[PDB]
Amino acid sequence: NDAEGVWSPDIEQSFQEALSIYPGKMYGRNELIARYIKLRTGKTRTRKQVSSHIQVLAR
Repeated sequence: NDAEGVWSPDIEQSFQEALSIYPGKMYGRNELIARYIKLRTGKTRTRKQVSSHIQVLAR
């Protein structure tokens, strides 16, 4: 292969810009789940209760 040439300075600069633009994680997910529950049931559950519930169900 190469690595030095595969990731040349111009490519590496574009790569870092794309890494800062496109995240690895879905931001605002717990708020979206809390909103969906509210619209569907009419009941209020917070982003924090949603986050805590995801952790309990994953363990």
